[PDB]
Amino acid sequence: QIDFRKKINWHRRYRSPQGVKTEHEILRIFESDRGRIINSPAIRRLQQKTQVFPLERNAAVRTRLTHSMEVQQVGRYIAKEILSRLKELKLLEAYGLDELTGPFESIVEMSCLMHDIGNPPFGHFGEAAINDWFRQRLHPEDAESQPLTDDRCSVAALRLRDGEEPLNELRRKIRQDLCHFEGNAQGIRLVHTLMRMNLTWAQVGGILKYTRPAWWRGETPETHHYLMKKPGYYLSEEAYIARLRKELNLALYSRFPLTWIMEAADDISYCVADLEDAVEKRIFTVEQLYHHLHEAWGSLFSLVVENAWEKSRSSTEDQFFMYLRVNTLNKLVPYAAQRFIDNLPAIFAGTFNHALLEDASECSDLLKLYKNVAVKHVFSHPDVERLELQGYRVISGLLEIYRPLLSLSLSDFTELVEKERVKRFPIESRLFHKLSTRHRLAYVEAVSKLPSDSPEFPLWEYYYRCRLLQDYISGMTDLYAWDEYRRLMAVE
Amino acid sequence: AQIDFRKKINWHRRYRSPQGVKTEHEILRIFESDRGRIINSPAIRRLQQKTQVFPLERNAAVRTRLTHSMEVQQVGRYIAKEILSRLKELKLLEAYGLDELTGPFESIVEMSCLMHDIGNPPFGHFGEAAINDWFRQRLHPEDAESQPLTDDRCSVAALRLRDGEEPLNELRRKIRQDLCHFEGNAQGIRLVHTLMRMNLTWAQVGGILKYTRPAWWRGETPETHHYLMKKPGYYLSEEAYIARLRKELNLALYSRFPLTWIMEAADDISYCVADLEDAVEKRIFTVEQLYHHLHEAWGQHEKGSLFSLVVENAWEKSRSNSLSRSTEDQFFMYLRVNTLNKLVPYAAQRFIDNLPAIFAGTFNHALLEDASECSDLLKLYKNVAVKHVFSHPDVERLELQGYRVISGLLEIYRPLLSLSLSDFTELVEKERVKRFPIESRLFHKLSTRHRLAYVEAVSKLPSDSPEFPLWEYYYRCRLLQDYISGMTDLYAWDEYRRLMAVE
Ligand SMILES: Nc1nc2c(ncn2[C@H]2C[C@H](O)[C@@H](COP(=O)(O)OP(=O)(O)OP(=O)(O)O)O2)c(=O)[nH]1
Ligand SMILES: Nc1nc2c(ncn2[C@H]2C[C@H](O)[C@@H](COP(=O)(O)OP(=O)(O)OP(=O)(O)O)O2)c(=O)[nH]1
Ligand SMILES: [Mn+2]
Ligand SMILES: [Mn+2]
Repeated sequence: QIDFRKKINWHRRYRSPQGVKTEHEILRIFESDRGRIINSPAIRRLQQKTQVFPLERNAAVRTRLTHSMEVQQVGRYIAKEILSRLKELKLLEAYGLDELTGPFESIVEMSCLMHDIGNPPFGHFGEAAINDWFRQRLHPEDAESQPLTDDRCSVAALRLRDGEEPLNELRRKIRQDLCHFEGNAQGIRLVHTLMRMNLTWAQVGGILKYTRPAWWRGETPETHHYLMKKPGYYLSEEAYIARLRKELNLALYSRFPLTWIMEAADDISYCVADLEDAVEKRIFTVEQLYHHLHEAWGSLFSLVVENAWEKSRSSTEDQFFMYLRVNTLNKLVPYAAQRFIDNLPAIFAGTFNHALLEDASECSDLLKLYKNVAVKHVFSHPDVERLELQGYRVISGLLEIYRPLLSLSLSDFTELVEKERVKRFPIESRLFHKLSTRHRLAYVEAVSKLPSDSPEFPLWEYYYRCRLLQDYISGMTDLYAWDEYRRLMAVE
Repeated sequence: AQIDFRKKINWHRRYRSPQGVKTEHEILRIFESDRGRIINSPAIRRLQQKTQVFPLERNAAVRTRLTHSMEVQQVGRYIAKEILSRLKELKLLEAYGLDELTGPFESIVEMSCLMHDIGNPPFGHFGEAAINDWFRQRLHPEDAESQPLTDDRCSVAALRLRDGEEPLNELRRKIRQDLCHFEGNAQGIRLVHTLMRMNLTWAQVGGILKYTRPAWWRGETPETHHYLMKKPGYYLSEEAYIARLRKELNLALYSRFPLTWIMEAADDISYCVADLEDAVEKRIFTVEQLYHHLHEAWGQHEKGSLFSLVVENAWEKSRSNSLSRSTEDQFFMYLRVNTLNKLVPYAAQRFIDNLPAIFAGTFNHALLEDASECSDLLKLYKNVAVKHVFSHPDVERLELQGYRVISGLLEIYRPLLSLSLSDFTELVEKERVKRFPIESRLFHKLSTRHRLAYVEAVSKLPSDSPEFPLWEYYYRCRLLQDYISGMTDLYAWDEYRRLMAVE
């Protein structure tokens, strides 16, 4: 039974609002989420994190913020058309949506603005630098089995004892969690553990795009081969992800129903907007582009792109994209809106193992067209490719810079935590001080909650120590990471 | 004259507008289409690089023009929602025509909130300064205030007051003031229409006219619209466009659009407060240091009062007993919330209270002017900021550099304003002229969109006219003011350095 009053939860993790509440009171609860997200520095920090073009110095190219805001308007159009199209059938009052029309919209808009919020300084190359740097240190490939036997892992406590323990299972989880950083998983850690934004459970579920646990070592399941594409949460949040699996009526590895609207609005706006930037960064011409599209496929091309191409020609360039946007928007937003209503049962359970755009439909054929033109003629450009190469070194150098903090022993590091300045560790003292306090309080809070006596305690302290470091790096700008790297290499 | 919002919340455009009936769902769609143009406009992306109080702030954690205009967007929402909700309960809504125009009411504010500042020049009020100063040295409007005569300090020729009329010295008199009175807002109106051409819905385009004074106004203002005409809100280049806009919305001369008063409020409130949040981030002072500046800035506080409900309230809430970024990040969203819960409705009421003078558009006040213990709160920041935030020496210095950057940039392109009409016109037609190598290449730099507006507007002239030379020059300096003003802090900075051969 599709009852959206049972999913759109307006309760919080802390200081929750309780009991009853008007249709207007439940609104103001979600209007408080808007003010919490818009005024957040983590959303401001996006005008300096990069989307497609690293460090692009002309504002006319989209950043993560201007992109996320355009996703926000596409999700509004999709949500408003699902409410209108589902109102053509009046199934709203049958689905519990008769009094949750605003929260339906608002959660999408807000969780559209908050994807990507946890992405590291250099896009898929921050992710790369981090996982690669941690694999070389704590090889998760070796802990896969049992034993045993020549364990190539530089951490002592995390090497598998030959030596069997069920505490060797903790070892296995940690080694794979830390080597599988993901913007989506780090986004959940960001809003809860690090920012403590409070927020409604619904809004916090609207940013959970993936359901695979980072520590997942086994490359399974079929039923959920798509929703478990990338990790969506870390070992450090297994508990929080459980409290939400309850609060939103989600099954294990099941997604929130409104996440599918954002994912559609995300894919829809980056495909076209990246080609708009490419022409602005003068990688090619409006004409040059058109032929790339034609050589890439009466059909849909004529309905959408050909349509805008002839309309553009007697700014022919302004002109070109204003329509291409509209034509794509007029044909793909309704396809998504209906495809949502069509598969609503599996989407409400959050088990639907496909994306809102069907590789079958000619409508999805249009999206893969836009993405393949960009992959061949934009993401392959050499100025993009080296800024990609530079960022991988910046982040990998930052990690090696701070490696001496991961080298200390539990006693020596804990000493450094309490004694802010330790005499015999001047270098580690000053390195520790560079770590943002927010990131430091999260390590303290989580380690305080541990059993001091436990034989697993040393293993958890190191996990949260490595997670504290990953929190620092990832919570950085493209630009702040580059400056810090140069400052600390004594070249600036 | 009855408060009827069917006569204001229009659904028409100036170009390729739809006509006929239109369902309530059709009217929402028509304003949601505007939304897609404003958000997807490059003119708004250009804000993540424009200055907000802090020039070229190198950490995203400080606000730009986009992030500030974004937070203002949310303050106008929280006010329309409290203005209309209070109106549906009493009486009414349907008696004002808002029963079917509820979504458009919100969307108009929300969108025209993102679009203030859209016309602001690269270096804030110092772009405004650098531009008016550089043009005053050329076209002294001080001399053409009266008649004659007698030694016109005007550096142009076809613009000196002659003489010996010519009752066309009034056109001269008008232009000599318009170009010396560029304004972030008046340039915003030119921007959405003449230059960017989004064709926005007359209602939406009325929500951005924060002022009603024409730039060419050479008078000492009136007494009724003695507020709404503090600064210019439009240029002579749009005198006609504002006529048709004043009609479609049934506005009398110098009367504001009813939703603009909401916008000033969303603006007034988001900056003053957010600026102090940044100052603390920039370590100018501490959240503690800040406080002292507030109660030492307050007056007649005595005992229980407003300061206590809002800032005192947040002061004790901050010093432990909750945190999650440790007292400061805490102090700020309480101070934000407290200021918001106790001010958004107050403003909301002021709207409903004077809604006739506010809807007929004549109310010579803003929804936060009166000596109410609530305006007293705004001035507190506002005055705390002007003394200990905007006066910092690193802020004052980058303001000085920006004045030089924009001022040199105008002097670099000064050669195009010196050519004669026939000389300039030739360079326009044949994009490349042989005896003007320097002037040709300077011309190619002037981004097209700005150029098309010069051709478009001049083509529409009477070439035979004795006015034609003077209109050619107005539209020429506007083409230059358009190029400069439509620049980022950083692009204007790089251009000055690229063209001074220092980088
Ligand atoms: N320069 C460059 N840009 C890329 C590359 N791949 C993607 N982009 C741009 C285009 C899009 O804005 C975005 C594409 O990747 P996303 O990870 O944002 O898409 P997707 O939704 O599949 O990932 P997600 O599920 O969010 O983790 O970045 C690349 O390899 N190089
Ligand atoms: N750095 C610096 N910032 C200033 C100064 N005066 C104002 N600001 C900043 C602080 C506020 O963000 C904002 C105040 O002016 P606005 O341009 O936003 O003014 P106003 O509310 O009069 O509306 P308007 O812009 O006239 O439409 O600009 C100054 O002297 N220095
Ligand atoms: Mn995205
Ligand atoms: Mn403002």
